[PDB]
Amino acid sequence: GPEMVRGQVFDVGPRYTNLSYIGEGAYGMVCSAYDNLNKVRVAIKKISPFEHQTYCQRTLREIKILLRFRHENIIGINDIIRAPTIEQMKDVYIVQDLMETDLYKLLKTQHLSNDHICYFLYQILRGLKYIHSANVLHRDLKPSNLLLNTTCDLKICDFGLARVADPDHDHTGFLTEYVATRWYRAPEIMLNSKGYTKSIDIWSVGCILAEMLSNRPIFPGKHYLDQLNHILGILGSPSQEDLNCIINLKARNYLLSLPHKNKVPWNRLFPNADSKALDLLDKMLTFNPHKRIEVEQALAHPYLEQYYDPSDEPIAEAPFKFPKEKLKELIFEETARFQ
Ligand SMILES: Nc1nc(N)n(-c2ccccc2)n1
Repeated sequence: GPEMVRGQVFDVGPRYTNLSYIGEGAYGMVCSAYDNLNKVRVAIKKISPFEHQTYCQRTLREIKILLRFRHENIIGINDIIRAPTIEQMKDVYIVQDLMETDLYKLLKTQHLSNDHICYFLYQILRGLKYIHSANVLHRDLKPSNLLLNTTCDLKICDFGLARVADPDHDHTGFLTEYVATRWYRAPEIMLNSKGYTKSIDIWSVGCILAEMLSNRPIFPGKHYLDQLNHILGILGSPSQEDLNCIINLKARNYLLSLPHKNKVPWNRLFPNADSKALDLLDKMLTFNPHKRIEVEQALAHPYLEQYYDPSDEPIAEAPFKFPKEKLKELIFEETARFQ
């Protein structure tokens, strides 16, 4: 019979033994296990998406992207375990390097030195440069999706919400539904954007930088609507130039209806922060997405001078160019290489 963990089947075959329940992830149960071929403990996450088209989409995205990408700052897939036939395929197990912790857990309890903040931010952006060079948007960057090992090597994970960039089709109406994590949501998402441009990710990285500086999320919106409140509460009212860039009347007039708010200076919010870090923060957390700094510019910012080296910041060789039953088949096919 298959191995059991906390009631349910965690059937990872003979190669992976000594299972330990690590916790719950976005996809379900996650366990550590000893890899008998490589003699290391690994992370294994159990995925059960086949009953629902939406779950299948996210699982396929996660798998297809992570299998294509190969980068020091992006979590790899080492192995995928599943049944030999589609009919028997019940669950999929994704095997990854075991990572001590993640930035969410770390920030709950640990103060980061400026050196750590700098190093973490460099790695995030180095990983993001690769992702963006593949014409892909991560779209759910947040501390819990940044894994760390015992020597603080950082790896971006969870590409379930990722999309191919589509800037020509980015415009939408005001207060249009969105799925990515609220606190890390760029202001344009609530105004006139579907989140199909690279600038969406940079905003999230800015929030992450802010959160590393203080151990508190900078824009902790209590609900969808509240999020924009928090952002404007710190950036202050948008300029006329920036309003003029928003053609949609509902969005623009909403902003015009608000009482004036002044910018809160970054150095008053973060009195202990490196001034160069605050300069970079300001550029990532720019209201107008067209004026927001891009990943390659961020890497070249003086804050990151100790690490910046474009020849050692690789890009993707092959960028991405663009029902559940077919999705299960696609997932089955995408995972075939591990049989
Ligand atoms: N690669 C890896 N390593 C761990 N611990 N991971 C994990 C992922 C989700 C929840 C708990 C742990 N993932």
